[PDB]
Amino acid sequence: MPEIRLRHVVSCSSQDSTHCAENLLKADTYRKWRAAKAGEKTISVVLQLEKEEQIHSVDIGNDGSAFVEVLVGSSAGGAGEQDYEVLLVTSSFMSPSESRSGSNPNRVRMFGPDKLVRAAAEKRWDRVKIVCSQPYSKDSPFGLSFVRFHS
Repeated sequence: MPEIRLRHVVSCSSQDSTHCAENLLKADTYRKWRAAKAGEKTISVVLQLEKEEQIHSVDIGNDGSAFVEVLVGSSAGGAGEQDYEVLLVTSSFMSPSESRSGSNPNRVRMFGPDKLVRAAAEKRWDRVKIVCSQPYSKDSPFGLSFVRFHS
C-alpha cells in the first residue's frame, strides 16, 4: 500500500520507561510518547521506518506540546544521528497557554507536501527525527499522542 509503517524507535532523546516513544508504534492501543523526565522544555525522538521510501504527507498529533520539527534520513552509515535534513521545520500547533488555562491541551496536525522539502521529501529515507518544543511542564512529563507518516 502507499503509506508509511514504523518499525521501532531507532533513537530516543526524551522517552520514559513505561510511557516511552516506542508506544508510538501502537498509535491506537492506549499509550503515547512521554519525555523521560518532567520540565518538558524540548524533547527529541527518532523513529525507524519499516521501509525506505519517500514522504509526501504526515499525520502527527501533539500531546500538550506546541512546536514539532521533523527531520529525514536513512539507515546509511549506521547509528550516526547527524545525517538528516530538515524535511519540515518545527510546527507550532499549541503554546504554553494550554498548560495554563487548558486552551486546547490536546490537538493534532498533519504535514503534506507543502510542509516538506521537495528536494528531500522525494528522496527515499528510512529514519525520521521527531522533536517537540515548548516549556510547559516541570513535575509531570508529556510529549506527542501519536505519529503516522504516509507516502
